[PDB]
Amino acid sequence: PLMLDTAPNAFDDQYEGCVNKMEEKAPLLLQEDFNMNAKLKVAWEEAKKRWNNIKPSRSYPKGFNDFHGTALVAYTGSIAVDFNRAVREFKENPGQFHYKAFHYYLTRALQLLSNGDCHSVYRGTKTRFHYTGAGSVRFGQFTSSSLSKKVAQSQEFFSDHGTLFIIKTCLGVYIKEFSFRPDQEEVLIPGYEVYQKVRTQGYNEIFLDSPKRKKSNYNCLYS
Repeated sequence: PLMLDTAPNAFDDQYEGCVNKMEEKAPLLLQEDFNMNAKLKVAWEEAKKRWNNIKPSRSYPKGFNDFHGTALVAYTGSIAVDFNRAVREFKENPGQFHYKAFHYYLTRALQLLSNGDCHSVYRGTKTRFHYTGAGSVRFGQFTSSSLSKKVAQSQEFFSDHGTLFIIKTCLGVYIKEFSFRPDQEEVLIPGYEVYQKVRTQGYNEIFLDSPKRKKSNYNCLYS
């Protein structure tokens, strides 16, 4: 099983105070990520084509650019697994993290698209999660979820071997208009949101409540 805690070793940059500097530097950072991350480069090039098609259908927040849209599209893609891993195991060895620009653009995309809105979402997994009694929980890595418990419990994401999270989030963003699969009613949650109330029920249900934004362990690391 996997441990559920405050994600002490996860890269959790919120970029407080360095948004302007990052938008200027992230483009070169992205080329660097690409030069050492073939899978990301491929996933990005494909996400860009899809973004080009998505963009014309709606207006986006002031400042939301193609990097933001492409990063969000790519995340609902297959690159999500390796990216989440890289972020989760960051502190383990930060020297080989090749999502410097990607992480920034995805984080900023969610910040630009976020409002006050809180949601009741569900997340199903096939891997069992054990709450290690830290006192609160953060996912650390970005994590997808669905407004529909049915979607979350589908054989696509869930199994008896796994866990069903019942989450109240207030930083999560509804990104239906970015997902490769539009029936998922996906809500994307940043890894730095904290759940002050944690309750395990039975062998595979975990209720995460009292969401709150709190400072991250890392800030503007690559700025």
